[PDB]
Amino acid sequence: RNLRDLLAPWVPDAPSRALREMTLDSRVAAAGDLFVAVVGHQADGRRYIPQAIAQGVAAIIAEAKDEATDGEIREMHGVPVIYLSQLNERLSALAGRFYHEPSDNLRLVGVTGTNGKTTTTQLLAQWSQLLGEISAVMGTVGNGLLGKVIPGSAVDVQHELAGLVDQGATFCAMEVSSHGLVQHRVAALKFAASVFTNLSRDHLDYHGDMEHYEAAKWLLYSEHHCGQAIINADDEVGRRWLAKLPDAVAVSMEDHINPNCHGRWLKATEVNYHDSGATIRFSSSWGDGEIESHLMGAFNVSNLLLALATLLALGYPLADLLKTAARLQPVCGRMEVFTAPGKPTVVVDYAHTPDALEKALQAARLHCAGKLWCVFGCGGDRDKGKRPLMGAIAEEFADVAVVTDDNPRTEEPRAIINDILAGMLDAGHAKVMEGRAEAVTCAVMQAKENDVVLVAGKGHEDYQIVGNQRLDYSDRVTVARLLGVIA
Repeated sequence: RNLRDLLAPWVPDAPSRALREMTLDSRVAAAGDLFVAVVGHQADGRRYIPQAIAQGVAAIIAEAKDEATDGEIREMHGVPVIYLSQLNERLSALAGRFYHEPSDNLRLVGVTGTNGKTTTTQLLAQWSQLLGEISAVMGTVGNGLLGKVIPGSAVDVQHELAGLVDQGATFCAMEVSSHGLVQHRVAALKFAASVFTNLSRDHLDYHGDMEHYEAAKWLLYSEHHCGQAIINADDEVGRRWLAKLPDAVAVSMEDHINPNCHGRWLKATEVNYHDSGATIRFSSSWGDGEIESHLMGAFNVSNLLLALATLLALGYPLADLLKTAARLQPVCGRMEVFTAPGKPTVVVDYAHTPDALEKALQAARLHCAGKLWCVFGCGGDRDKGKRPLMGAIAEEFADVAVVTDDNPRTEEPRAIINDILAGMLDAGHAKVMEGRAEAVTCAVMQAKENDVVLVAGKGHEDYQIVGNQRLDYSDRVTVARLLGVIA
C-alpha cells in the first residue's frame, strides 16, 4: 500500500509513502497509517491533523472544503496532506482502492428494503455455499464467513469485505440500509446483484413527498454499480420500479408478474403451508419446480423466492438450487420450527413486541390445521405499555394464550402477567403458568398432533433474568427436549 498508487486515479503528483492502515479516527491513528480527515455531523477531522501527525501517521487525506483546492498537495512536519473535494462521497472508492477492490474479488450481493434483509442475506449465503461457494454475510447480526458471523463508515465496509476476501470468501450477502446508501457507505462497491425486499416507508402519503423520496432513491441507484436487479413485485414501489427496469427480475407470490413485458420473472403458483415448512410450487423464465422449504410463514416464502431468483439471475443452475433448497435453514430463533414424529409443531420466535407477535402468530396460523397456542411473557423493569397490547394480540390471533415469565428481572412476575391480562377482553380464558419452562411444557404436552405452539420472546437467547441472576435457560433446548429432538 502506497500513497502515490492509492491516489493515482485522482492525484497524479502524489508523493510515494508506504502506508499501513487507513483510519478516520485520530485516537487510534498509529505510526505509518493513513489518516483521513473528514467533515461530518458536528465534527471536523481536520482539527485533529496535528494529533495524527504527532502520533506518526505516514500521510493524511483531508476534506478540501473552505481550506484548499481539489488535489492540492501540502506538507506539514514532513507529512504529506492531500486535499480532496467531496471526500465523504469518494471515501468508498478511496478505501476500495486501498484494500485492493474486495468487491471485484468475490460475488457481492446487496439486499435492501424494510424487512427480510437478514433472512434473505442468510439464504443467499447458505444457498450459494451449498452450490460450492465459500460464503459470508455482512449485516445487523454481524460479519463473517457463514457460521462464524461476529457482531460503520465507508472505510469499515471496505476493510471488512477485504477481511472476508482474505479469509477465502468467494460470495458475500450484504444488508444495505437506506441510511448506509444515503451516506455513501457502499458507493464504490461492485454489486453482482441488488435485491429489493419491500418498503414499509410511512409518512409518504403526499404525492410530492413520494415523488421526492423516489427521485432521491433513483438518483442514488443510478450512481451505484447494482449489477442484476431483483425486485419484489408484491411491493407497490417494487412494481413501479420494475416498470422502468426492463432487465430487472420480477418476483411474486401474489400474482403480480406481468408476462407481456417478456422480462425475467419468478412466481410462486401455489404454496402449501404445512406442519414442518412450506411446499412451494413456482414457475420462472429459468424453468419450473417445487421447493421444500423448512422456513415458516408467507414472508419467508417471499424471502426464499428472492434469493432463488437472485441466484438464478447470477447463473447458478436451477437443478442444483432445487437439489439444495431443503437444506436452507431459518435464522436461529426466527420462526424456527421444531417437529418430531407425532407431536405438535413448535415454533420458537424472538417476537417481543405487539407487531412482531401479531406477525409471528399470523405466520404460524398458516401452518396450523388445529389450534394455535401462544406462550409468551414480557420483560420486567422496562416500558410497560406493550403489555396489554401483547395480551390483546395473543387473545385475538391465537386459540390458546399461555401467559408466563420472560426476564421478569426485579419486577414482581405476577404484576407483569396482570398488565398483560388487563389487555384482554376475556382474561379468564387465558392460561397463566409461571416458571417459563413449565408454561412451555404445558402447551407442548397438551397440544394435539395437528396443533402449532408459538413460543415467543426469546428466540436464540439462552438466559432467563430473575432478580439479578442470569439463569441458564433456552426455549430452543426446552422445546427440543420435550419433542425428543436436538436443538
